[PDB]
Amino acid sequence: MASMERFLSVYDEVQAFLLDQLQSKYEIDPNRARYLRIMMDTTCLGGKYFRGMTVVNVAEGFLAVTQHDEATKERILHDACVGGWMIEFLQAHYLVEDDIMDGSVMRRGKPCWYRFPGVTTQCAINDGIILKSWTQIMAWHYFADRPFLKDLLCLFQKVDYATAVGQMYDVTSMCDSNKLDPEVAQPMTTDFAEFTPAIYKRIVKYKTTFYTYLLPLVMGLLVSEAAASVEMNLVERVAHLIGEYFQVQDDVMDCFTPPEQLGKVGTDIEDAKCSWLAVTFLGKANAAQVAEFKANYGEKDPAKVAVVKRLYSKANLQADFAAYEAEVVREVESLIEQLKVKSPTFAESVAVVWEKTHKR
Amino acid sequence: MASMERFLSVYDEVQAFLLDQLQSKYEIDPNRARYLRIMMDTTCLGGKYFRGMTVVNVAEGFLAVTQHDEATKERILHDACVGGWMIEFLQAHYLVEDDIMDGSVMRRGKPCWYRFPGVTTQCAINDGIILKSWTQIMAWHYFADRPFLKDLLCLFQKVDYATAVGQMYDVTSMCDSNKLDPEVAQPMTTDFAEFTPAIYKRIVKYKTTFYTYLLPLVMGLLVSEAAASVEMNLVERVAHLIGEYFQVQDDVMDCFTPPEQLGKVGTDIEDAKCSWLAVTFLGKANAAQVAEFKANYGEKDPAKVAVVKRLYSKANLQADFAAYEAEVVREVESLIEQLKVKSPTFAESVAVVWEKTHKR
Ligand SMILES: CC(=O)Nc1ccccc1C(=O)NN
Ligand SMILES: CC(=O)Nc1ccccc1C(=O)NN
Ligand SMILES: [Zn+2]
Ligand SMILES: [Zn+2]
Ligand SMILES: [Zn+2]
Ligand SMILES: [Zn+2]
Repeated sequence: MASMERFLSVYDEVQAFLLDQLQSKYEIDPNRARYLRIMMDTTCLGGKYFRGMTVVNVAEGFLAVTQHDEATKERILHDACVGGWMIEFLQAHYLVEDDIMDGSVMRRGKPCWYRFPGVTTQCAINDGIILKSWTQIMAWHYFADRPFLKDLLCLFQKVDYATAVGQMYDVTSMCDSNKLDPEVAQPMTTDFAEFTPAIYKRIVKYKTTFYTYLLPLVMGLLVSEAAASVEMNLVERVAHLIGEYFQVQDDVMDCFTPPEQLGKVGTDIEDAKCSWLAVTFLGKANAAQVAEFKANYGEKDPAKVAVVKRLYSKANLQADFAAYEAEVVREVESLIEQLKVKSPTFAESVAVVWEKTHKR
Repeated sequence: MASMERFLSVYDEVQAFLLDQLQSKYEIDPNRARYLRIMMDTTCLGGKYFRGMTVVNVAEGFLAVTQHDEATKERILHDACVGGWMIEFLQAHYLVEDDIMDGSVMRRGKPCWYRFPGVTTQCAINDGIILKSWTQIMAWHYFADRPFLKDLLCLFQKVDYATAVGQMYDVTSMCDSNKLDPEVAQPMTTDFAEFTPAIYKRIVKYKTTFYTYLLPLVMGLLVSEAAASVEMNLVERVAHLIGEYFQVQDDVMDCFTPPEQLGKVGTDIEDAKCSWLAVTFLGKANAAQVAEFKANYGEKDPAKVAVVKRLYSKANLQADFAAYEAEVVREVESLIEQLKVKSPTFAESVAVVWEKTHKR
């Protein structure tokens, strides 16, 4: 069986399980099941499945070097697929809620879920809640007797919580820290003093890297009973590194990738986000460039947004991006080597994860 | 130590733990810790703690009839307090998200969290996410080596998921089921055919009873290692019963309790909710009363809202409420008796829970 065919098959299995359970146990009616089925499909399907398929790829790597009965290979692959779907549904939860929080319009060339006419914000907030709740149902059902259940649920919780804290760091990145106050409406920074590489790194570490890279790699190790083939501090190090690079690419595309190709209209400039471009720009700008940036950033006026894109465009940020890229290539290749001391297999999966990231 | 003093003390402990953890492990800064501290206080504190204190009361009941070392009594009481706070934070999550979903204004005489000037919807959605995430952190930290950890986390998940499904039943209660469709903007019912006692019961079972009554009673049993002193089917039966009664009281107050005493302006009529009053009214109305209700319900116009309150007011719904009340008294007293076959203690705690409900 090709990996993706298996993974998609398991989607249909898990869907059927969750919807059947809602009928036998939760008194649901056919029509509300249908709404939830459509919600699931709409929010979970249509991506590349990178996160979920990484769990499967990591487990296939170990299968090739470990002795097992055929039924045990099938159980491991089925558990890798379940776990990969947990991650995909977790991502779905955050995309639905983020889209609502950020007033987003489109995602992937289609309207955000909350914007569907028969959804609305009132239902979509709860739909997003349900998406994450289904991750737990999956785990307690498919993994009920498994040795790794405890470790997987603990890992998933820590990853979820890091991700929520990263959303907080992200949405507050354009405020001055010393002015955060629930009682007082929050003004945009005027000094941009908190637009630094270290602050940027913290936002991205927490908002994306844990769920996108750490969790799929560690989940693959757990369903394989292979956590002893790695040094976990190295797996954390390489996940945070590759994950940062991924987000830098995403920041640059928000600004410069045509909307029809990006799948949405990028608004990081108007939203005053602490993006890689803003930080890198401030890190090399002269005084008049910093002042022009300040007069124009975080405004909806398209003329000001164009002034920002022009400043970025003339500041030779491609050079800074290639220098960054070169350094990440260098460091990820060193970590991959440190990962061979214990597992060629796992180091190769990390290599594949890097290749898929680097060359998109 | 009085129970409430202990419970409040443990709040301060748990708060300190979560905020310290955010500093040592999650790279938080003092200012964002302070925002989260204020958020926690604002959303978790200020109620009666009924839910959390039930866990403590149930565990105190068992302590009085079970032999233990004093350190073991202290550990049980501390675990009951932690678990009670998990429930209180879970309720906080749902109140924050519900308030956003329903466009609520006030809760308990203060603005809803999302309406604070330095919060907004963008941050409050995520704050609510964090509230529930903190329930998990509590459990994995305080209960890490406890025998009941697995059973508690499984119970809490099922309760959370039931509650989300109940929010779905609630927010869609005024739509015709056969017209639910994410693609099509949802019209209000015109026939009210789905405003039935059985449909009402399903909404309330799921939206309130599991977290308000089932979970505190079962959590008390689990931290006490006492689940064998009960027949779980009876504990489910009595929790769903008392919980329904609680929600009927809440529905009647939304309509008839003065705003300054209710702590908010009740809008169930304007929101077209499937309330006890609407259902009970339709269950006795003549044809002209049903038609007047239909012409007036689910509208913001205060004159129409007054027409609805007038219809309810002339339909002798107090009689139906006393008849309901009498039947619930009767049935809960029968269940309490069935609960003595195994535990006087637990049956008394259920009695107290009922007294606190019935006489508010
Ligand atoms: C078209 C494109 O992909 N990028 C740019 C265009 C204009 C200015 C800067 C960049 C850039 O990448 N900066 N790092
Ligand atoms: C003042 C009050 O608490 N209740 C009513 C007032 C007017 C009409 C009906 C009721 C009622 O309770 N119905 N069950
Ligand atoms: Zn966002
Ligand atoms: Zn982006
Ligand atoms: Zn609501
Ligand atoms: Zn109410």
